[PDB]
Amino acid sequence: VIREHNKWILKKIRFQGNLNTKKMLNPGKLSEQLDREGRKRNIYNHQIGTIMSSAGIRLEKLPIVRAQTDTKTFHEAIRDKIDKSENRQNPELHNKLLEIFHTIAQPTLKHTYGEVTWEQLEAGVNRKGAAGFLEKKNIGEVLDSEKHLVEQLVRDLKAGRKIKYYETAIPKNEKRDVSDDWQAGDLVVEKRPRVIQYPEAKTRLAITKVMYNWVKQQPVVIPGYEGKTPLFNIFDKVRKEWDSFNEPVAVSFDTKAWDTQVTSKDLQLIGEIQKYYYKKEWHKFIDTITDHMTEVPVITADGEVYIRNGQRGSGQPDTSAGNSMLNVLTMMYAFCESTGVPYKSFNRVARIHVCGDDGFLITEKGLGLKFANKGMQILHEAGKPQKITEGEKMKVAYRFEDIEFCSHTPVPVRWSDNTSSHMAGRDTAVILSKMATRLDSSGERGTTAYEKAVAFSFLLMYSWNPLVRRICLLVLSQQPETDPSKHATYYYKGDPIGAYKDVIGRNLSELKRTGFEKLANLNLSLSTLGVWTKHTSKRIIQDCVAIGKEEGNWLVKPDRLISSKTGHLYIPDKGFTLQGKHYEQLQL
Ligand SMILES: Nc1nc2c(ncn2[C@@H]2O[C@H](COP(=O)(O)OP(=O)(O)OP(=O)(O)O)[C@@H](O)[C@H]2O)c(=O)[nH]1
Repeated sequence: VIREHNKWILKKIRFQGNLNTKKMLNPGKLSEQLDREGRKRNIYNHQIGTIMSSAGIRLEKLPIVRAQTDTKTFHEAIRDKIDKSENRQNPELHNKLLEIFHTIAQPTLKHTYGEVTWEQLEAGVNRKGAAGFLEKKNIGEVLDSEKHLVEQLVRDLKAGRKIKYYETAIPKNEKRDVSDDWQAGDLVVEKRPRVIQYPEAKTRLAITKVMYNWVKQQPVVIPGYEGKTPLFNIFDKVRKEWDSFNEPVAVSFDTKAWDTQVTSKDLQLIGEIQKYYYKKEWHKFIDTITDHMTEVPVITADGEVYIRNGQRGSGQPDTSAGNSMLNVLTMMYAFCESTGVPYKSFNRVARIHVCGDDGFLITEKGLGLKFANKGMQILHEAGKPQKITEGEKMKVAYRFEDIEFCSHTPVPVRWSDNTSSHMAGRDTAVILSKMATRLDSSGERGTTAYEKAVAFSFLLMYSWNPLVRRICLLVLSQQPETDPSKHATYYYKGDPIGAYKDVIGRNLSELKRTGFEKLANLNLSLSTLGVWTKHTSKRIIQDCVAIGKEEGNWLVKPDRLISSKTGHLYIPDKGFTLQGKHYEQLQL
């Protein structure tokens, strides 16, 4: 019981309290917070957050917390992962790994790679790209002015000269999924930070500029490199391979802290593979740069300095390519050595998919489990320790939907024309989490021109999720005469629904059904964690109907269920899908 002149505060609570105070009342949390600089910004996306709160969705219950950027733990991070000797690896590992590479190399491109125009390096670049402990300017600023300094770096490197190489190590500030944790007792309030180790935004532009093709894997030369592959159509092509086996089994790759496991010889092996695709003139640039990465001096954000014995530095330009190639080769290596299947014969009995250290392969039940069992040991001595599990063997999948990749598994979808396909699935709880806390930082206070680009982006990815799909449609119904933001993953031109068709291949309205028992599972956590109420679904459905009832062409009617209830369809006008300020150019 609180005093009257104090109840006014209550008009502002928007979430249950988390203080867990025991002798002092803790009414609730407010919708806003305080900037690291004192300002008062929002926690979630307004439009989206509001719609979700309409139904019994409790934003405060979404498995999402921030990472601890404090130095105390930031150091505990370095000490717990990066502080390690290099993994002992069997002798011929790198010879036999190189051997496997040659069985997959394309002679057509051998020694054909060269430098690139500032005009393509500049394409899609994240300008606000870090600076480096001893560097004043960031990417963009370097691009604006010191563009010349970068050209001599390239020269000094091509000539294999002196270069004071070093990396800055800072804890990555970001919100992290804690779904698993909360699903079990551990109600963590925040999670350990990832240490980003990176070159100096000059040395970055220098390396990237000449090695654009390998790094940006334009001609994709890495077996099963799913890196430039949009996520919303990968399982369809993977379903193909699955269906091409008699008793298919999928085995996932689970290296514990990949980056932390790359050896010097691993880095050298990629150096070689790199020299295979680059013209002889650049081979010294590669040797010089590779030589430095074998032992890097690292300056932490607070001043400390450690001499890392070259593992991988997340901020290095060659992380995606390097890690991927190195991953496939090592997995291919392990597989063959476990089954006996000749290196050269891999593609005869197996199909592989890799994205960094993330990936899996598909083979017959026989070979597959022989690999999962003998792979633990073989990989371990190869220097890529697999996460220890109760099963004692690599994670095997006997069902297609049980295939996990890039934090997603295949969700079955039934189209109106009685055909099927699979989309990228994930626990709803998490989709909703990321959809509510993704705030774009084109710094801006965010529009409704950004929340639309986000909803559109989540539409392409999760149309198979009714709840999520409808939330998007509602957001997209707002302010029709205001184009979407380009600061989201994808954005659209013309009609959103028209655009959906553009990349998905089918129209939203043609989406007739979602695997019952798959969707069912992906919604289980929503209750365990009490994220929604037994009326949310109903409510969101009503929210939609309301809008699409009256005669007119409403973009909320592309949802079959809503359509049948309002009796109206939605006739799309053309639309086109596009990326925004990009990471790795997806080839849509
Ligand atoms: N196939 C595919 N995978 C992608 C794509 N974009 C990101 N991924 C992967 O998907 C995983 C999950 O990413 P998300 O949680 O959606 O996005 P995020 O930006 O990495 O995460 P937060 O910003 O912290 O919310 C990532 O770890 C990447 O491996 C894409 O276009 N295609």
